Amino acid sequence: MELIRFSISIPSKLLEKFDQIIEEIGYENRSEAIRDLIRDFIIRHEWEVGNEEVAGTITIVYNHDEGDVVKALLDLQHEYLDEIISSLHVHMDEHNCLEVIVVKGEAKKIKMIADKLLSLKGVKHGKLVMTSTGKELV
Amino acid sequence: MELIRFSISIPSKLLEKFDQIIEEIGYENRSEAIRDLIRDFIIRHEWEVGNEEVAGTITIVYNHDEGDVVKALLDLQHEYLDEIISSLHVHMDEHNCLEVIVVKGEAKKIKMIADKLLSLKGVKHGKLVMTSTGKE
Amino acid sequence: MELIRFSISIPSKLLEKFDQIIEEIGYENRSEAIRDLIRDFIIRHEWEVGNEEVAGTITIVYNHDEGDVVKALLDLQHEYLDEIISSLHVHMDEHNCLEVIVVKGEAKKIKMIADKLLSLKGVKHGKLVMTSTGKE
Amino acid sequence: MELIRFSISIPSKLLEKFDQIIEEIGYENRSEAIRDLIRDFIIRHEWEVGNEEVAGTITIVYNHDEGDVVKALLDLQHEYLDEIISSLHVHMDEHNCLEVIVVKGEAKKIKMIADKLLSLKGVKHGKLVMTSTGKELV
Ligand SMILES: [Cl-]
Ligand SMILES: [Cl-]
Ligand code: NI
Ligand code: NI
Ligand code: NI
Ligand code: NI
Ligand code: NI
Ligand code: NI
Ligand code: NI
Ligand code: NI
Repeated sequence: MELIRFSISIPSKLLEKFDQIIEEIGYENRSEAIRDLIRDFIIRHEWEVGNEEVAGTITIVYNHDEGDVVKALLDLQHEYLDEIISSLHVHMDEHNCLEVIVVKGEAKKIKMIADKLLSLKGVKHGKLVMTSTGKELV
Repeated sequence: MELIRFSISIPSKLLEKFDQIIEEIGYENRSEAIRDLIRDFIIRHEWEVGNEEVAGTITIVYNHDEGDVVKALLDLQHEYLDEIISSLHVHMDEHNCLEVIVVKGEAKKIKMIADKLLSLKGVKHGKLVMTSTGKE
Repeated sequence: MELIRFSISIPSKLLEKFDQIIEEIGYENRSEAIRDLIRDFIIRHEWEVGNEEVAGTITIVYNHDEGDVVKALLDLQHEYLDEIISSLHVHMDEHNCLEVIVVKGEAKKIKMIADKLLSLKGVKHGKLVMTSTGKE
Repeated sequence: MELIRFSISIPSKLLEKFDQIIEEIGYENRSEAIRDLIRDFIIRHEWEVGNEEVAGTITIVYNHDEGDVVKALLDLQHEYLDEIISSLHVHMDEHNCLEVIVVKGEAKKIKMIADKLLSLKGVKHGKLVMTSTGKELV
């Protein structure tokens, strides 16, 4: 383990706004929030360049009674058995379901999976969260 | 004063990767990059959400052997039994875990809960996704 | 009359495996084996559970492309929004899915919900696990 | 596809009790219930003999604040990354958690995983459900 200490210069008003927000959010200090910003930045780069394994989640909301969205979702998901780990489903109301799919594999592959799922007519709301397996982060 | 200079300590491995990336992009120094990361952060955390009823997910990744993140995560979640429906956990490797927490409630409170979870010491990365179970 | 004779139709693949197994065990005929399966079934479905508050899981496996099991499962679950907390789904292969439904409520109603789910046409196999969140 | 029709003789009172129960449970008919009994019987055999892949779930309940059960559970689970697919956790009350772990792999391996998890002091209630991947059933 090795910690490297270095200095940086940030516009004073920008920094003031930052400190105000991170406190409200719940961060204990500025260094923790900035390290998080850097981890986030590195993860985004991981999804842009390379073939390294990444992980993500795809959250969707739909009316299971409308059209063939239910059958369409299953067929798409079963087409990617290697990338999709599992999914959590919550019955919102009589007709609406919330589903979150956990995926792990190559970035391009996962982005295509999200494109297919989210572009479904029956999917009303949806979002892909790009994160990490944590292996390459500390 | 226009600029405020201060120090920060970061594990070398993490700083190495950060330096490589910003060099490629064409950044002249670390302060420029971090300045941009901070501005984007503020912008994303300033958008208003309202207070309607929403359903969402909070995705997080962490090393379960780091500090007391595991205990902190559980205690924090058990305080909001009403908003937290369930959580899905995937063991990534010997140390890393990915967790997805499904929530439902007033947008204000949900945002607040997500903020606390994501800012917990030990959480490496995470994102909140809030949606209105209504029409597209 | 002591014995009642009747017929049943079964996919050949399934019957082949069943025959192999009962032959090994030393069963003299299919009626002996099925008789035992029926008796055990009755015994397991006669134990009383009460009506206290319980939390449980219903594990099921099915071919999502078979009949209307997928629609039936969803409709049935959406009728009990109060007892069903969430469900975890794992895609086993091109056709088979494993699902685990977490439930909470009065033992009587939970048992009834589990019975309906497990007896739905299309469900290949499944089990209910009911527990009292209390002390061991 | 080939359906084989055959006859069987069951003690009359046993059959009467069976028909009564399956109706109450929700089965449409006696043939469906019996085919389910046969599938269940074949799955049990799959967990006894062979090395064929099986699937199961381990449901447990514990007080996350008591002793080191939380840390113990994670360490055990992370020791079997290949067999454990994912887990669903529900916060029962201020202190009690319900967790269900989905596993897939070899029977002996999974039974040992359940032995370790269920034998934990902090685990108050628990049960392994032995089922199938569905691949070998119809
Ligand atoms: Cl300062
Ligand atoms: Cl008859
Ligand atoms: Ni299909
Ligand atoms: Ni639903
Ligand atoms: Ni606690
Ligand atoms: Ni884990
Ligand atoms: Ni419906
Ligand atoms: Ni599936
Ligand atoms: Ni550990
Ligand atoms: Ni809990």
